[PDB]
Amino acid sequence: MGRTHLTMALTVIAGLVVIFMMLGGTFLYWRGRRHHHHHH
Amino acid sequence: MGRTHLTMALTVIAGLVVIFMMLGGTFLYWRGRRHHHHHH
Repeated sequence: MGRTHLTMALTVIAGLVVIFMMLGGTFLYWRGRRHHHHHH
Repeated sequence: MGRTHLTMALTVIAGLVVIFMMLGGTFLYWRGRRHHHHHH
């Protein structure tokens, strides 16, 4: 192992980030969306 | 013999995880705790 372990490690890091970002942007967006029935 | 970049990398991974977990457990917990609508 040396440079190949970067593939797995990279996926883990990216996975978490995408979750925190997606979840945050999704939750906040969803909440606001339902908040107002009219168009933005 | 050789482990330095693991420190920084470890922090990043742990940081994200803690966020996804804390945020999720906090948000869900908060919502359930005070399900009552907001007044502000």
